[PDB]
Amino acid sequence: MEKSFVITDPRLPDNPIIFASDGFLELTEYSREEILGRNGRFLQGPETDQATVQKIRDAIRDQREITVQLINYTKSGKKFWNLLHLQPMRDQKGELQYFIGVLLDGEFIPNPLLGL
Ligand SMILES: Cc1cc2nc3c(=O)[nH]c(=O)nc-3n(C[C@H](O)[C@H](O)[C@H](O)COP(=O)(O)O)c2cc1C
Ligand SMILES: [Cl-]
Ligand SMILES: [Co+2]
Ligand SMILES: [Mg+2]
Repeated sequence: MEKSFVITDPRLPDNPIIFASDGFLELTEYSREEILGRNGRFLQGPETDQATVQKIRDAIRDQREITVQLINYTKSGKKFWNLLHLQPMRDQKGELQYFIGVLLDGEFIPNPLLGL
């Protein structure tokens, strides 16, 4: 694929990544073998706003779509702003099946306005 995204399986413990796009490998510098089976939180680090992490936790609990902008880190420790779009995916039976997270790299909203 082209875009940077991961798919998780919420029917398995702690919502592991079951698919990572080529774009996600390139953006994050991790190999597919380093990503499969782990939770999306591994990209976080010291500067990640815990208030934003709570917003994500609530959206996944409530199975609601959300977009947030938060600091994430590549494998080599480079900070990037991640505009992260999380969408629940339901099957034809109305049952949660996946989450997809699409990442866009950039400080789209300036930190001084994000922090207000
Ligand atoms: C499909 C999906 C993709 C995610 N991608 C990211 C990501 O790129 N960066 C990130 O910081 N968190 C990401 N997360 C969020 C974490 O996995 C986690 O839900 C969040 O940190 C809140 O839960 P926690 O407080 O248990 O860590 C993703 C979550 C899901 C479901
Ligand atoms: Cl999660
Ligand atoms: Co591109
Ligand atoms: Mg945490």
